Amino acid sequence: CPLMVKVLDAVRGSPAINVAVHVFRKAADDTWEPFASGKTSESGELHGLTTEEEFVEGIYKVEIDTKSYWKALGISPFHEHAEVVFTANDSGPRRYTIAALLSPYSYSTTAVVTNP
Amino acid sequence: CPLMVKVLDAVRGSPAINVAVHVFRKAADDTWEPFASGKTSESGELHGLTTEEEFVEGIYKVEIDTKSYWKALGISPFHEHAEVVFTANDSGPRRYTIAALLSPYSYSTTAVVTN
Amino acid sequence: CPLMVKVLDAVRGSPAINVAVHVFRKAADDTWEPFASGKTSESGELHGLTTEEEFVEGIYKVEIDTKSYWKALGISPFHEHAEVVFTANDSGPRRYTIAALLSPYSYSTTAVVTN
Amino acid sequence: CPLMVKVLDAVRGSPAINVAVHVFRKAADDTWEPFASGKTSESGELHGLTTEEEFVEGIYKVEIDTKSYWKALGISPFHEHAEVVFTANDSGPRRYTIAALLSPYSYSTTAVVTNP
Ligand SMILES: O=c1c(O)c(-c2ccc(O)c(O)c2)oc2cc(O)cc(O)c12
Repeated sequence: CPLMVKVLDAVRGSPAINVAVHVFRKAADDTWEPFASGKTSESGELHGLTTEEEFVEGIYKVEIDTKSYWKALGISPFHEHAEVVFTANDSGPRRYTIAALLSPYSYSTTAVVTNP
Repeated sequence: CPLMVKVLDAVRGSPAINVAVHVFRKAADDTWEPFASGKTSESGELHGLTTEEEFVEGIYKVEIDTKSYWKALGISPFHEHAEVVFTANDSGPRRYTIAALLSPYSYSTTAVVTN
Repeated sequence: CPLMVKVLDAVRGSPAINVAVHVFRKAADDTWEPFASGKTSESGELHGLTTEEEFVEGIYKVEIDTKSYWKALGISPFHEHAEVVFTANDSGPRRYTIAALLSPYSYSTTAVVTN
Repeated sequence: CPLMVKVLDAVRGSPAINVAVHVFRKAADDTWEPFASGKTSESGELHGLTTEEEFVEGIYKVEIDTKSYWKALGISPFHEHAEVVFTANDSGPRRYTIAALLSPYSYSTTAVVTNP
Protein backbone atom coordinates (compact mmCIF):
# COMPACT_ATOMS: atom_id res chain seq x y z
CA CYS A 1 0.00 0.00 0.00
CA PRO A 2 1.32 3.44 -0.88
CA LEU A 3 -0.53 5.09 2.05
CA MET A 4 -0.25 4.03 5.67
CA VAL A 5 -1.43 5.79 8.85
CA LYS A 6 0.14 5.25 12.28
CA VAL A 7 -1.25 6.74 15.47
CA LEU A 8 0.29 6.84 18.96
CA ASP A 9 -1.20 7.86 22.32
CA ALA A 10 1.12 10.23 24.25
CA VAL A 11 -0.83 9.86 27.53
CA ARG A 12 -0.59 6.07 27.74
CA GLY A 13 2.61 5.46 25.79
CA SER A 14 0.84 3.02 23.50
CA PRO A 15 -0.49 2.66 20.01
CA ALA A 16 -3.80 4.43 19.55
CA ILE A 17 -6.15 1.55 18.78
CA ASN A 18 -9.46 1.66 16.93
CA VAL A 19 -9.01 5.23 15.73
CA ALA A 20 -11.28 6.01 12.75
CA VAL A 21 -9.53 7.55 9.74
CA HIS A 22 -11.22 9.07 6.68
CA VAL A 23 -9.29 10.03 3.55
CA PHE A 24 -10.58 12.51 0.98
CA ARG A 25 -9.31 13.69 -2.39
CA LYS A 26 -9.94 17.12 -3.85
CA ALA A 27 -12.17 16.85 -6.92
CA ALA A 28 -12.13 18.47 -10.30
CA ASP A 29 -14.75 20.91 -8.98
CA ASP A 30 -12.61 21.61 -5.88
CA THR A 31 -14.75 19.74 -3.29
CA TRP A 32 -13.54 16.95 -0.93
CA GLU A 33 -14.57 13.57 -2.29
CA PRO A 34 -14.47 10.45 -0.08
CA PHE A 35 -11.44 8.37 -1.07
CA ALA A 36 -10.86 5.68 1.61
CA SER A 37 -11.45 4.96 5.27
CA GLY A 38 -10.59 2.51 8.00
CA LYS A 39 -9.59 2.15 11.63
CA THR A 40 -6.29 1.57 13.32
CA SER A 41 -5.33 -1.90 14.50
CA GLU A 42 -3.95 -3.12 17.77
CA SER A 43 -0.56 -1.78 16.59
CA GLY A 44 -1.98 1.67 15.93
CA GLU A 45 -1.57 1.17 12.20
CA LEU A 46 -3.97 1.35 9.29
CA HIS A 47 -2.90 -0.54 6.19
CA GLY A 48 -4.65 -1.27 2.93
CA LEU A 49 -6.45 2.04 2.46
CA THR A 50 -5.69 2.19 -1.24
CA THR A 51 -3.73 0.73 -4.16
CA GLU A 52 -0.94 2.09 -6.38
CA GLU A 53 -3.48 2.20 -9.25
CA GLU A 54 -6.14 4.12 -7.34
CA PHE A 55 -3.76 6.51 -5.51
CA VAL A 56 -3.23 8.94 -8.36
CA GLU A 57 -1.81 12.46 -8.17
CA GLY A 58 -3.98 14.81 -6.20
CA ILE A 59 -4.55 16.78 -3.03
CA TYR A 60 -5.49 14.46 -0.20
CA LYS A 61 -6.88 15.05 3.27
CA VAL A 62 -6.37 12.46 5.99
CA GLU A 63 -8.83 13.05 8.88
CA ILE A 64 -7.96 11.20 12.06
CA ASP A 65 -10.97 11.10 14.35
CA THR A 66 -9.23 12.02 17.58
CA LYS A 67 -12.25 13.40 19.44
CA SER A 68 -14.10 10.08 19.26
CA TYR A 69 -10.94 8.32 20.42
CA TRP A 70 -10.50 10.46 23.53
CA LYS A 71 -14.18 10.48 24.43
CA ALA A 72 -14.18 6.67 24.50
CA LEU A 73 -11.42 6.94 27.15
CA GLY A 74 -13.35 9.48 29.32
CA ILE A 75 -11.48 12.54 28.13
CA SER A 76 -13.07 15.65 26.66
CA PRO A 77 -10.38 16.73 24.21
CA PHE A 78 -9.82 20.03 22.41
CA HIS A 79 -9.77 19.09 18.72
CA GLU A 80 -12.54 17.67 16.60
CA HIS A 81 -10.01 15.68 14.59
CA ALA A 82 -6.47 15.92 13.28
CA GLU A 83 -6.29 16.80 9.60
CA VAL A 84 -3.35 16.16 7.32
CA VAL A 85 -3.61 17.87 3.91
CA PHE A 86 -0.98 17.27 1.24
CA THR A 87 -0.26 16.89 -2.45
CA ALA A 88 0.64 13.32 -3.33
CA ASN A 89 2.45 11.69 -6.26
CA ASP A 90 3.13 14.96 -8.07
CA SER A 91 6.64 13.73 -8.92
CA GLY A 92 5.75 10.14 -9.52
CA PRO A 93 4.43 7.48 -7.16
CA ARG A 94 5.71 7.59 -3.60
CA ARG A 95 4.98 5.63 -0.41
CA TYR A 96 3.50 7.77 2.36
CA THR A 97 3.35 7.09 6.07
CA ILE A 98 1.30 9.62 7.99
CA ALA A 99 2.13 9.39 11.69
CA ALA A 100 0.24 11.19 14.43
CA LEU A 101 0.97 11.53 18.17
CA LEU A 102 -2.12 12.40 20.24
CA SER A 103 -2.68 14.23 23.53
CA PRO A 104 -6.03 15.61 24.68
CA TYR A 105 -5.11 19.24 23.89
CA SER A 106 -2.38 18.70 21.32
CA TYR A 107 -1.31 16.60 18.35
CA SER A 108 1.65 16.31 16.12
CA THR A 109 1.91 14.78 12.74
CA THR A 110 4.81 13.90 10.47
CA ALA A 111 5.09 12.32 7.07
CA VAL A 112 7.65 9.76 6.04
CA VAL A 113 7.86 9.66 2.26
CA THR A 114 9.87 7.00 0.48
CA ASN A 115 10.56 6.14 -3.11
CA PRO A 116 9.36 3.05 -4.56
CA CYS B 1 -9.64 39.00 22.20
CA PRO B 2 -10.50 35.43 23.05
CA LEU B 3 -8.51 33.82 20.18
CA MET B 4 -4.78 34.19 19.52
CA VAL B 5 -2.50 32.26 17.13
CA LYS B 6 1.23 31.75 17.69
CA VAL B 7 3.50 30.06 15.15
CA LEU B 8 7.11 28.90 15.57
CA ASP B 9 9.69 27.68 13.05
CA ALA B 10 11.53 24.55 14.22
CA VAL B 11 14.16 24.76 11.46
CA ARG B 12 15.34 28.30 12.15
CA GLY B 13 14.51 28.46 15.84
CA SER B 14 12.45 31.58 15.40
CA PRO B 15 8.92 32.89 15.32
CA ALA B 16 7.26 32.12 12.00
CA ILE B 17 6.77 35.59 10.56
CA ASN B 18 4.32 36.66 7.88
CA VAL B 19 2.37 33.40 7.88
CA ALA B 20 -1.19 33.76 6.60
CA VAL B 21 -3.88 32.41 8.91
CA HIS B 22 -7.54 31.95 7.98
CA VAL B 23 -10.29 31.17 10.46
CA PHE B 24 -13.65 29.68 9.49
CA ARG B 25 -16.82 28.93 11.40
CA LYS B 26 -18.97 25.93 10.55
CA ALA B 27 -22.38 26.98 9.19
CA ALA B 28 -25.73 25.23 9.74
CA ASP B 29 -25.42 23.53 6.33
CA ASP B 30 -21.99 22.12 7.29
CA THR B 31 -19.99 24.46 5.08
CA TRP B 32 -17.05 26.51 6.33
CA GLU B 33 -17.74 30.23 6.41
CA PRO B 34 -14.89 32.75 6.49
CA PHE B 35 -14.69 34.26 9.97
CA ALA B 36 -11.37 36.12 10.39
CA SER B 37 -7.87 36.20 8.93
CA GLY B 38 -4.50 37.87 9.23
CA LYS B 39 -0.74 37.35 9.02
CA THR B 40 1.61 36.61 11.89
CA SER B 41 3.71 39.43 13.24
CA GLU B 42 7.43 39.67 13.80
CA SER B 43 6.87 37.72 17.03
CA GLY B 44 4.97 34.99 15.19
CA GLU B 45 1.70 36.11 16.75
CA LEU B 46 -1.66 37.04 15.36
CA HIS B 47 -3.79 39.14 17.70
CA GLY B 48 -7.15 40.78 17.20
CA LEU B 49 -8.82 38.12 15.05
CA THR B 50 -12.14 38.41 16.78
CA THR B 51 -14.02 39.76 19.76
CA GLU B 52 -15.77 38.19 22.68
CA GLU B 53 -19.11 39.33 21.24
CA GLU B 54 -18.53 37.61 17.89
CA PHE B 55 -16.74 34.48 19.06
CA VAL B 56 -19.79 32.48 20.06
CA GLU B 57 -19.94 28.75 20.72
CA GLY B 58 -19.54 26.73 17.53
CA ILE B 59 -17.06 24.73 15.50
CA TYR B 60 -14.07 26.66 14.16
CA LYS B 61 -11.27 25.84 11.75
CA VAL B 62 -7.92 27.61 11.85
CA GLU B 63 -5.84 27.14 8.72
CA ILE B 64 -2.19 28.10 8.91
CA ASP B 65 -0.72 28.56 5.44
CA THR B 66 2.51 26.66 5.98
CA LYS B 67 3.21 25.74 2.37
CA SER B 68 3.65 29.36 1.29
CA TYR B 69 5.84 30.01 4.32
CA TRP B 70 8.28 27.19 3.47
CA LYS B 71 8.29 28.03 -0.23
CA ALA B 72 9.34 31.59 0.66
CA LEU B 73 12.23 30.14 2.61
CA GLY B 74 13.26 27.91 -0.33
CA ILE B 75 12.37 24.72 1.49
CA SER B 76 10.20 22.03 -0.03
CA PRO B 77 7.31 21.27 2.32
CA PHE B 78 4.92 18.38 2.70
CA HIS B 79 1.61 19.88 3.84
CA GLU B 80 -0.71 22.26 2.07
CA HIS B 81 -1.47 23.90 5.40
CA ALA B 82 -1.80 23.07 9.07
CA GLU B 83 -5.37 22.75 10.19
CA VAL B 84 -6.82 23.13 13.68
CA VAL B 85 -10.50 22.23 14.09
CA PHE B 86 -12.21 22.63 17.48
CA THR B 87 -15.42 23.47 19.30
CA ALA B 88 -15.46 26.76 21.21
CA ASN B 89 -17.07 26.23 24.62
CA ASP B 90 -18.32 28.88 27.10
CA SER B 91 -17.86 26.66 30.14
CA GLY B 92 -14.24 26.48 29.15
CA PRO B 93 -11.68 29.10 30.03
CA ARG B 94 -12.03 32.51 28.33
CA ARG B 95 -8.96 32.72 26.09
CA TYR B 96 -7.82 30.31 23.41
CA THR B 97 -4.22 30.35 22.18
CA ILE B 98 -3.61 28.06 19.24
CA ALA B 99 0.13 27.40 19.00
CA ALA B 100 1.83 25.64 16.11
CA LEU B 101 5.39 24.42 15.72
CA LEU B 102 6.37 23.99 12.07
CA SER B 103 8.87 21.76 10.25
CA PRO B 104 8.83 21.06 6.51
CA TYR B 105 7.41 17.50 6.94
CA SER B 106 5.86 17.79 10.38
CA TYR B 107 3.87 20.09 12.59
CA SER B 108 2.46 20.09 16.03
CA THR B 109 -0.32 22.12 17.44
CA THR B 110 -1.52 22.67 20.95
CA ALA B 111 -4.27 24.69 22.57
CA VAL B 112 -3.60 26.75 25.64
CA VAL B 113 -6.90 27.66 27.19
CA THR B 114 -6.73 30.13 30.07
CA ASN B 115 -8.71 32.68 32.09
CA CYS C 1 17.71 38.16 30.79
CA PRO C 2 19.04 36.15 27.90
CA LEU C 3 17.48 32.80 28.94
CA MET C 4 13.76 32.11 29.48
CA VAL C 5 11.93 28.78 29.94
CA LYS C 6 8.29 28.20 28.99
CA VAL C 7 6.44 24.97 29.72
CA LEU C 8 3.02 23.83 28.46
CA ASP C 9 0.79 20.91 29.46
CA ALA C 10 -0.62 19.04 26.46
CA VAL C 11 -3.10 17.03 28.56
CA ARG C 12 -4.83 19.96 30.24
CA GLY C 13 -4.23 22.58 27.57
CA SER C 14 -2.64 24.94 30.02
CA PRO C 15 0.66 26.40 31.11
CA ALA C 16 2.59 23.93 33.25
CA ILE C 17 2.64 25.69 36.60
CA ASN C 18 5.05 25.13 39.47
CA VAL C 19 7.45 22.97 37.48
CA ALA C 20 10.98 22.95 38.89
CA VAL C 21 13.72 23.82 36.40
CA HIS C 22 17.45 23.41 37.02
CA VAL C 23 20.14 24.83 34.77
CA PHE C 24 23.74 23.58 34.74
CA ARG C 25 26.87 24.71 32.96
CA LYS C 26 29.49 22.23 31.81
CA ALA C 27 32.77 22.65 33.70
CA ALA C 28 36.31 22.18 32.34
CA ASP C 29 36.44 18.67 33.84
CA ASP C 30 33.21 17.71 32.01
CA THR C 31 31.01 17.76 35.09
CA TRP C 32 27.74 19.67 35.30
CA GLU C 33 27.86 22.62 37.66
CA PRO C 34 24.67 24.15 39.06
CA PHE C 35 24.06 27.49 37.37
CA ALA C 36 20.48 28.66 38.06
CA SER C 37 17.09 27.27 39.04
CA GLY C 38 13.51 28.22 39.70
CA LYS C 39 9.88 27.14 39.32
CA THR C 40 7.51 28.08 36.52
CA SER C 41 4.94 30.75 37.20
CA GLU C 42 1.21 30.74 36.72
CA SER C 43 1.87 31.43 33.02
CA GLY C 44 4.26 28.47 32.78
CA GLU C 45 7.23 30.81 32.48
CA LEU C 46 10.49 31.11 34.32
CA HIS C 47 12.15 34.51 34.00
CA GLY C 48 15.26 35.92 35.61
CA LEU C 49 17.41 32.78 35.65
CA THR C 50 20.56 34.60 34.69
CA THR C 51 22.06 37.81 33.38
CA GLU C 52 23.86 38.77 30.24
CA GLU C 53 27.07 39.19 32.25
CA GLU C 54 26.93 35.66 33.67
CA PHE C 55 25.56 33.79 30.67
CA VAL C 56 28.82 33.39 28.78
CA GLU C 57 29.47 31.02 25.90
CA GLY C 58 29.56 27.40 27.01
CA ILE C 59 27.51 24.22 27.14
CA TYR C 60 24.35 24.37 29.25
CA LYS C 61 21.83 21.79 30.41
CA VAL C 62 18.26 22.69 31.29
CA GLU C 63 16.45 20.02 33.27
CA ILE C 64 12.69 20.33 33.54
CA ASP C 65 11.35 18.22 36.41
CA THR C 66 8.42 16.67 34.60
CA LYS C 67 8.06 13.55 36.73
CA SER C 68 7.14 15.51 39.85
CA TYR C 69 4.72 17.62 37.84
CA TRP C 70 2.77 14.60 36.54
CA LYS C 71 2.85 12.85 39.92
CA ALA C 72 1.23 15.94 41.46
CA LEU C 73 -1.52 15.67 38.89
CA GLY C 74 -2.04 11.96 39.64
CA ILE C 75 -0.79 10.86 36.25
CA SER C 76 1.84 8.18 35.80
CA PRO C 77 4.67 9.55 33.67
CA PHE C 78 7.44 7.98 31.66
CA HIS C 79 10.42 10.32 31.93
CA GLU C 80 12.46 11.32 34.94
CA HIS C 81 12.79 14.80 33.48
CA ALA C 82 13.03 16.59 30.16
CA GLU C 83 16.55 17.59 29.30
CA VAL C 84 17.74 20.34 26.96
CA VAL C 85 21.48 20.47 26.26
CA PHE C 86 22.93 23.20 24.02
CA THR C 87 25.88 25.47 23.34
CA ALA C 88 25.32 29.18 24.00
CA ASN C 89 26.80 31.21 21.14
CA ASP C 90 27.51 34.98 21.02
CA SER C 91 27.23 35.20 17.24
CA GLY C 92 23.72 33.89 17.68
CA PRO C 93 20.76 36.04 18.55
CA ARG C 94 20.70 37.57 22.06
CA ARG C 95 17.76 35.84 23.74
CA TYR C 96 17.14 32.13 24.18
CA THR C 97 13.64 30.84 24.95
CA ILE C 98 13.53 27.14 25.70
CA ALA C 99 9.96 25.94 25.25
CA ALA C 100 8.69 22.50 26.24
CA LEU C 101 5.38 20.82 25.56
CA LEU C 102 4.67 18.00 28.02
CA SER C 103 2.63 14.78 27.85
CA PRO C 104 2.98 11.86 30.25
CA TYR C 105 4.88 9.66 27.72
CA SER C 106 6.19 12.33 25.36
CA TYR C 107 7.69 15.77 25.26
CA SER C 108 8.89 18.19 22.70
CA THR C 109 11.26 21.03 23.08
CA THR C 110 12.17 23.88 20.81
CA ALA C 111 14.51 26.85 21.03
CA VAL C 112 13.37 30.26 19.96
CA VAL C 113 16.41 32.44 19.54
CA THR C 114 15.73 36.12 18.92
CA ASN C 115 17.19 39.62 19.12
CA CYS D 1 15.17 -6.85 22.18
CA PRO D 2 13.40 -5.02 24.99
CA LEU D 3 14.83 -1.63 23.91
CA MET D 4 14.51 -0.14 20.45
CA VAL D 5 15.24 3.40 19.21
CA LYS D 6 13.58 4.97 16.16
CA VAL D 7 14.56 8.34 14.75
CA LEU D 8 12.84 10.43 12.06
CA ASP D 9 13.98 13.58 10.24
CA ALA D 10 11.23 16.26 10.15
CA VAL D 11 13.04 18.37 7.52
CA ARG D 12 13.35 15.62 4.91
CA GLY D 13 10.38 13.44 5.83
CA SER D 14 12.61 10.39 6.11
CA PRO D 15 14.17 8.08 8.62
CA ALA D 16 17.21 9.60 10.29
CA ILE D 17 19.99 7.29 9.15
CA ASN D 18 23.34 6.67 10.81
CA VAL D 19 22.44 8.52 14.01
CA ALA D 20 24.72 7.53 16.90
CA VAL D 21 22.93 6.49 20.11
CA HIS D 22 24.54 5.92 23.51
CA VAL D 23 22.67 4.34 26.41
CA PHE D 24 23.71 4.75 30.04
CA ARG D 25 22.46 3.29 33.30
CA LYS D 26 22.66 5.02 36.66
CA ALA D 27 25.07 3.17 38.95
CA ALA D 28 24.97 2.21 42.57
CA ASP D 29 27.13 5.28 43.28
CA ASP D 30 24.74 7.48 41.25
CA THR D 31 26.99 8.06 38.18
CA TRP D 32 26.08 7.29 34.52
CA GLU D 33 27.68 4.03 33.44
CA PRO D 34 27.91 3.10 29.74
CA PHE D 35 25.28 0.44 29.00
CA ALA D 36 24.97 0.06 25.18
CA SER D 37 25.46 1.96 21.96
CA GLY D 38 24.82 1.74 18.25
CA LYS D 39 23.69 3.65 15.19
CA THR D 40 20.42 3.82 13.35
CA SER D 41 19.92 1.83 10.17
CA GLU D 42 18.56 2.80 6.80
CA SER D 43 15.08 2.55 8.38
CA GLY D 44 16.01 4.93 11.18
CA GLU D 45 15.89 2.09 13.69
CA LEU D 46 18.38 0.72 16.16
CA HIS D 47 17.77 -2.85 17.26
CA GLY D 48 19.79 -5.24 19.38
CA LEU D 49 21.10 -2.78 21.96
CA THR D 50 20.53 -5.16 24.84
CA THR D 51 18.96 -8.43 26.03
CA GLU D 52 16.13 -9.24 28.45
CA GLU D 53 18.78 -10.63 30.85
CA GLU D 54 21.02 -7.56 30.77
CA PHE D 55 18.21 -4.94 30.78
CA VAL D 56 17.49 -5.02 34.49
CA GLU D 57 15.55 -2.46 36.52
CA GLY D 58 17.24 0.89 36.65
CA ILE D 59 17.35 4.49 35.52
CA TYR D 60 18.46 4.71 31.92
CA LYS D 61 19.56 7.58 29.72
CA VAL D 62 19.29 7.31 25.94
CA GLU D 63 21.47 9.97 24.26
CA ILE D 64 20.71 10.50 20.59
CA ASP D 65 23.58 12.34 18.94
CA THR D 66 21.55 14.84 16.96
CA LYS D 67 24.22 17.53 16.59
CA SER D 68 26.55 15.18 14.69
CA TYR D 69 23.63 14.14 12.51
CA TRP D 70 22.71 17.68 11.48
CA LYS D 71 26.29 18.82 11.00
CA ALA D 72 26.85 16.00 8.51
CA LEU D 73 23.94 17.50 6.50
CA GLY D 74 25.36 21.09 6.58
CA ILE D 75 23.12 22.35 9.35
CA SER D 76 24.31 23.97 12.57
CA PRO D 77 21.63 22.81 14.99
CA PHE D 78 20.68 24.06 18.45
CA HIS D 79 20.97 20.97 20.66
CA GLU D 80 24.03 18.95 21.52
CA HIS D 81 21.94 15.79 21.64
CA ALA D 82 18.48 14.61 22.61
CA GLU D 83 18.37 12.88 25.97
CA VAL D 84 15.69 10.50 27.14
CA VAL D 85 15.87 9.63 30.86
CA PHE D 86 13.51 7.07 32.38
CA THR D 87 13.06 4.31 34.92
CA ALA D 88 12.75 0.92 33.25
CA ASN D 89 11.36 -2.45 34.34
CA ASP D 90 10.30 -1.25 37.79
CA SER D 91 7.06 -3.24 37.46
CA GLY D 92 8.51 -6.20 35.66
CA PRO D 93 10.08 -6.48 32.22
CA ARG D 94 8.60 -4.30 29.49
CA ARG D 95 9.43 -3.63 25.84
CA TYR D 96 10.43 -0.01 25.18
CA THR D 97 10.48 1.88 21.91
CA ILE D 98 12.02 5.32 22.18
CA ALA D 99 11.04 7.40 19.16
CA ALA D 100 12.49 10.80 18.32
CA LEU D 101 11.52 13.34 15.65
CA LEU D 102 14.32 15.79 14.79
CA SER D 103 14.43 19.36 13.48
CA PRO D 104 17.47 21.64 13.67
CA TYR D 105 16.07 23.72 16.55
CA SER D 106 13.59 21.26 18.02
CA TYR D 107 13.01 17.62 18.89
CA SER D 108 10.25 15.52 20.25
CA THR D 109 10.40 12.16 21.83
CA THR D 110 7.79 9.61 22.85
CA ALA D 111 7.93 6.20 24.42
CA VAL D 112 5.84 3.24 23.42
CA VAL D 113 5.85 0.70 26.23
CA THR D 114 4.35 -2.75 25.77
CA ASN D 115 4.00 -5.80 27.93
CA PRO D 116 5.72 -8.88 27.11
O1 LIG E 1 2.25 28.56 22.99
C1 LIG E 1 3.38 28.11 22.80
C2 LIG E 1 3.60 26.79 22.43
O2 LIG E 1 2.51 25.99 22.32
C3 LIG E 1 4.87 26.23 22.23
C4 LIG E 1 5.19 24.90 21.89
C5 LIG E 1 4.30 24.18 21.08
C6 LIG E 1 4.59 22.90 20.62
C7 LIG E 1 5.83 22.33 20.88
O3 LIG E 1 6.14 21.09 20.43
C8 LIG E 1 6.78 23.04 21.61
O4 LIG E 1 8.00 22.43 21.85
C9 LIG E 1 6.48 24.35 22.02
O5 LIG E 1 5.91 27.10 22.32
C10 LIG E 1 5.76 28.42 22.64
C11 LIG E 1 6.87 29.26 22.71
C12 LIG E 1 6.73 30.60 23.03
O6 LIG E 1 7.84 31.40 23.09
C13 LIG E 1 5.47 31.12 23.29
C14 LIG E 1 4.36 30.28 23.22
O7 LIG E 1 3.10 30.72 23.46
C15 LIG E 1 4.50 28.93 22.90
